[PDB]
Amino acid sequence: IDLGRVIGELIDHRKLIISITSVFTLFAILYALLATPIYETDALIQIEQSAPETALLQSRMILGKTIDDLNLQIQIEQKYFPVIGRGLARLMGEKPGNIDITRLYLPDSDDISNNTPSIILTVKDKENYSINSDGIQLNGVVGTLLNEKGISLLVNEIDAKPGDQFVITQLPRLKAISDLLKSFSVADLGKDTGMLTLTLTGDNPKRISHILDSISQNYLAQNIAVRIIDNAVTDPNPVRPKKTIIIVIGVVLGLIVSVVLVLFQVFLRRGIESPEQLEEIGINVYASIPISEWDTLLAVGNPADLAVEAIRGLRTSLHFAMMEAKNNVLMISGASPSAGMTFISSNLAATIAITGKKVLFIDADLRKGYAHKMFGHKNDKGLSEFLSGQAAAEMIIDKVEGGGFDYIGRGQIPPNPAELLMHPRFEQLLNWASQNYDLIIIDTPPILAVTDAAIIGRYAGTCLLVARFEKNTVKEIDVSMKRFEQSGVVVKGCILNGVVKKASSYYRYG
Amino acid sequence: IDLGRVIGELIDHRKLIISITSVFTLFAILYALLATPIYETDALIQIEQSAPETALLQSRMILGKTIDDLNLQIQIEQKYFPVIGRGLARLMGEKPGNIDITRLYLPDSDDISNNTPSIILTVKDKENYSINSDGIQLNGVVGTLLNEKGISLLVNEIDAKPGDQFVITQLPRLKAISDLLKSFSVADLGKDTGMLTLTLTGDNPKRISHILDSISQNYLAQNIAVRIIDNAVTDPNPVRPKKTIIIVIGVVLGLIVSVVLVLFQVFLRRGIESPEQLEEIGINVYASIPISEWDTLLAVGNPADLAVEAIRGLRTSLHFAMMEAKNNVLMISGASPSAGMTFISSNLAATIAITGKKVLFIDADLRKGYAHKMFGHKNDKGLSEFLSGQAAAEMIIDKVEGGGFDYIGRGQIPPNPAELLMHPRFEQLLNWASQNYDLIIIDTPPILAVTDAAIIGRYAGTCLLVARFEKNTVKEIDVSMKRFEQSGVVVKGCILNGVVKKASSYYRYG
Amino acid sequence: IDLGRVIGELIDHRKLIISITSVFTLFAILYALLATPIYETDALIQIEQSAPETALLQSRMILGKTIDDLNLQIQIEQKYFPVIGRGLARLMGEKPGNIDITRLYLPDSDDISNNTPSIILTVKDKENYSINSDGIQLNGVVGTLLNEKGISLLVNEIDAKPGDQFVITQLPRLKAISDLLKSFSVADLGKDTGMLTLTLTGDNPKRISHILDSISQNYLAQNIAVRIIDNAVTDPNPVRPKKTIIIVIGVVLGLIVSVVLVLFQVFLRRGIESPEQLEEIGINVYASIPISEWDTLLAVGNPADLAVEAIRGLRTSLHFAMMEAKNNVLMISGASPSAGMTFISSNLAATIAITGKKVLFIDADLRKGYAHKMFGHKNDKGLSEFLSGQAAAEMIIDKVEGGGFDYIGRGQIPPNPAELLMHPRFEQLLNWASQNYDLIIIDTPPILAVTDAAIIGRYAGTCLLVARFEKNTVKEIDVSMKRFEQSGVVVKGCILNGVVKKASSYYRYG
Repeated sequence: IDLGRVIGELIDHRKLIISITSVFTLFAILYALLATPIYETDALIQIEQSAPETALLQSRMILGKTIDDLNLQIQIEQKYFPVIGRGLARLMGEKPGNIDITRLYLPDSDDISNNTPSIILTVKDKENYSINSDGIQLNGVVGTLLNEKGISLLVNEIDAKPGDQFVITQLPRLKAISDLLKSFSVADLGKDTGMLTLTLTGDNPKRISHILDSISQNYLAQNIAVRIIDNAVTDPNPVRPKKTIIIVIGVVLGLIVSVVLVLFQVFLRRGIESPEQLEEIGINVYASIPISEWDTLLAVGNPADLAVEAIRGLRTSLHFAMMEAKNNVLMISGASPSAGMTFISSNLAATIAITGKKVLFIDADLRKGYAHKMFGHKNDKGLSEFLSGQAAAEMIIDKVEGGGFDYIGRGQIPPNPAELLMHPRFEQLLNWASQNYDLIIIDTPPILAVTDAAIIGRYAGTCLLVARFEKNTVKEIDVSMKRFEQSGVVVKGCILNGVVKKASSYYRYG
Repeated sequence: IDLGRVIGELIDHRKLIISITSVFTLFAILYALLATPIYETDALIQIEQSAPETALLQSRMILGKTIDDLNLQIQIEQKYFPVIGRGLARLMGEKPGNIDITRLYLPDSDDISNNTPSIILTVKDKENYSINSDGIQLNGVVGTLLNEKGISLLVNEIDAKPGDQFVITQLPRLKAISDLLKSFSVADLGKDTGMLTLTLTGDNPKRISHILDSISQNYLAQNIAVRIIDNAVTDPNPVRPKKTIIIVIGVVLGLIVSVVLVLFQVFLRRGIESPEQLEEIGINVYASIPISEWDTLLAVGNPADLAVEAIRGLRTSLHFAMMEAKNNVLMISGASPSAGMTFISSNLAATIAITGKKVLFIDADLRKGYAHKMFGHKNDKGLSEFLSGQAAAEMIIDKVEGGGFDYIGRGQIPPNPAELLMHPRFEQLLNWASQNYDLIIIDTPPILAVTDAAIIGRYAGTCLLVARFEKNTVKEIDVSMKRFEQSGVVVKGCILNGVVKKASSYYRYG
Repeated sequence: IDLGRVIGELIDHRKLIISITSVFTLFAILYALLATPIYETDALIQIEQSAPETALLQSRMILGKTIDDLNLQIQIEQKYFPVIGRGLARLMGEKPGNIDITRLYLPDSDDISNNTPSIILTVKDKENYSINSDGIQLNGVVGTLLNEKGISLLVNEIDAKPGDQFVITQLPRLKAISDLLKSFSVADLGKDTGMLTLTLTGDNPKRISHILDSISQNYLAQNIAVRIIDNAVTDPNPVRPKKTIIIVIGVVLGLIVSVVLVLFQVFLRRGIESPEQLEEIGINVYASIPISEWDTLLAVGNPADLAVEAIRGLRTSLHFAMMEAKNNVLMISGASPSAGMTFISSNLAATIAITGKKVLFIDADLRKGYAHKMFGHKNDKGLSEFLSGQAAAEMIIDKVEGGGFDYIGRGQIPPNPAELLMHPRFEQLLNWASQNYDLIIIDTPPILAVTDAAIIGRYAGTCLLVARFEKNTVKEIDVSMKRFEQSGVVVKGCILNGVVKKASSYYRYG
């Protein structure tokens, strides 16, 4: 978790980190390029206090007069069915539509919820056009006033592009004041000077300057019953969205979520990470088999594979460690199903067979052993058919043609695995084989699941646990070795398995 | 209690956590959707100080005149018998009722407690109607004034919906002023400017604007004997309830009570939680039997059950641990009643019997032993009938047909259990059985209750305590082993029992 | 990492440090000498408050009048195709071009994006000239007004130098105000005094004084409908760029990036740095061979080389350490490929051969051994052809003519290296050679890659690891020695190799 570990794991996770940071920055870029620009216009008003005037300009007396003058309760919006149609239309350089209605009158439905009745205008050409309110499309012309079904609408100088849609809202006068007041702002910048820096912000730049001029002139005429130094002009540079600030916030947010998520995943996993985690508990790791990219045995399929090199390292370390053992029986038990126990056992048997010693591979996993499904098999007369007494030692032994070693499958699943393994025929078999073979690899179920491994390991000189690299935890290995000790079985050490090529010391040589 | 433990237990308790948080958020949602909306109207008053004026507007001179003008001491409320009828009626979109009374006069009961006499109006149609005060329903019509029994009520423009009920309260003028003053508010926003931002809040939006206009105009006319810039208009967005703030508070409160309650339950329980709690005290846990979902023996009913796999693990660990013991008698004692002692003893006997050794199961719980109620029994001539000398060793031994092992029940409850067990016939029985059987499992009462276990364990080579997973505490096990030591009995170890499948290492295999 | 280490490594890295600091300071110098100078002019205005006046001077009423007077919306720039052409032109002492246009009128394209239509003027002589807008070059003369294609341009007193290019921009009046306002500044310096210290900054010094005089006089005439104490004069010393501040910032930035980068590289490397790093772990370093600057053996090519002196030191230390060893076989294994293992083994063999003892050099790296590619070879009948049984001990031994020692190459690459080395012929060979030779140096692959070294080291009395100086890490050496221990091989110590002459204690003597 230290800085060195941090940088190593971040480079290991660099794909995820850059992916999520880049996707957030892409969202930031698309938003900052599609967010409608907001322009700001400013005016300067001169008086000879000004504390009241901040509150008279923003009063519904002054603003409401501007709505009554510019007809700001008639709202016009170019229709884009997507949420980003307007932005993309601007990006393509398309001129945005605009029309002028000097007199609009909806049927005054003005319901409690839909107090803002909405109609859609369909432009057909530069002169004639139609409106769809709820289906009845009334064709009209600029100039002449259409008065049908309570629709009194007079549009003039309609825009050029045909086929466009304009949503029209006759929103209430109070709303048309409140939104203006929200977009409007006053300040003093002298704290006693007559200087008032009126600011109004909106999307339509030519419209906001007109609105602010109207506000200033209405305030002037009202105060007559004050000097407008310079009328309102719009700054051509939009003030929102702030493109630079958005993007850097996108980057910082992407990196911060990346860091929190990578630390979350680091504190998520609990499996083994290195042989030294087991060796701290006092467990001799005899090999760290790296994960092989690759039905035949890997030891005879691709003998030059790194996993087979690690298994040969295991063969030599076992050959040293298994001398002085009471007999030549080696019991390999996986710390869990899906620990790679039969992989390791079968290939270790093959690599010891090519050496030239006689190897017997007993699959004493009577519960879900499948070595017969992987070596090519005579399924009749396996191990369970022998412990049940209905077979002899010779009809159960086979020959793996590839690996070059003898093999005893489980046979049929018995209903009483543990009760079968306790039968004295099993020690008979082992005593016979240990005379007629050089090494016997017995392959047993876990010990955290059943007790079979602890029955078999009574007659085995060497017992080894197999742990998958990041699947099994240290707790499982420790509990398994303690449970083996309770039953009088000494687990010599562990075979850590399926270690990633990032963490394996093995590399291709030759 | 660490963060890892915290998250693990919260996911374990996620059902309760999400249930209570969701129910609080549901209460918050129903409240925020049923709480009557409160609208706010604002007006702006201009003067040329204003410190006194904050206190003249809110004076009973100005307000009381508005009550006298708008008849605000006549209260009208649509009747909803539930506490949430009004909210649900609004939610269904129903128009809320309202009527107008320009002249109301109750009989002026005006008692000390009920100084606000209440009557209920029953609307029958758009023109005629009736009132029930205390039973006498007087039928009346809008327009004409009904004057009966001191009821002078003139209602006009009664609402549309028939059959509704309106509770009418002629609350006192002082109350009609005090509530208005509570809902009314003034400020200055310039600290010297003539700007007064009058605000009045209420549920009826069209009514509060009228009230605030009346207040402003009364203040104007009074000050004549000041300028109203813009009259009162109501903001259509209700200011209360604050729906968003309520919901987030509901979520935060649900989570905080969830955390405090889960920590409370964590600090509530004191039972055993893991074998390592016992192993810290120096107690050898020989098995952790997981809780079986499942009258016959589980070892013969469902031999593939996980609990029977754990008992076979116990069988092998005992077989190793019981060699070198002075005799083949195993004494199993529960740390408490309801520790699963007879479950474990019976199934361990069955699993050792299927192996092929001769097992005698003695139920030396002479107080409330019920193995005979569970194996199928000849209740005559049990253990107590033998210690009393009125039976021989042969008429007391039985055969469990399922388990395949011999069995000795307690027989009849004696009046002197401990005094019976001390009789030298019991050691005679054990010395005989230990010659004619391979394993003898004696099943004894607790030691924190009686002394029988410490009498029996004098003749037992191996003694084992059985602790239920979260029922028995570590204190009970420690006190039991110390009390066994005082009596010269060595408790070899413990059998932790009924461990939950969340905490058991056993899993199904095959 | 301590101050002594810091200074030592900085002097070691002084080339990089001074290189990067000098390149940043060179960039700073070129920028500070090419950044266009910015002059500042100041004026003093006297009034009898002045808080409003700070905001009237900077108002678009006053500034816009100055643009309308001096035609500041007509922008003129001498064209330099590089980004630094203007700076270099000034540095060469060239007079900068300038022309005067009293009336300019572009075709008023004024598009949404290109609202600032740009044209380029091509001066041909002191009187006549031409303009290229988008290709159509219209020839014109100073004085007379050319009016073609909507181009109304009247330039007069055009500059001297022919062939120059002037980019002309009729930028909008609002932009011509906003840039001026950005460059303009007012202050009071008395906080109540009428003193206003107007400051205007720009590149053209004669132009900014004229602009500030125009601003002051326009403000004066406006306030008539205030006293200009001293008109605007430009300080001849440019105020930007601040040459001294830039250079010192360049130096400080260069040194700070140098420090952070050298510390980054220090915390980057993880290889061995000294023999004491290995000796801390308990590893006997027997030699530290320094890196030799130099196909024949270095021990016979340049016997006076420092690396050969270090190998003779290794020869004596080995001679002492290898007495009492079980046999005269020395196994040298590199901790990694590219550790210099065959370099060290071959030269140690040569230096022991010149002494006069019989040396056999066995190249038991059957995977990628190349001693035969370096001694001159008969490639037939190597080691692998002997273990396969298809050669005898005599046809595999050779004579290195230079080194003076016998030699056994690997031969052909076998498909089963480890399986070959396990054949009992290898111990036959060693037992024979250890009788017919004084020292046998067996050269083996790594142990972190294959298991061959641990097979060979079973029959070797002394085993030595070879670590490259900064390539191999301490972790590799420790893991290699532990993996050798697992297989029953005792690694006597290490030979640290390729140590830099900065860190080697060896020096030329004689």
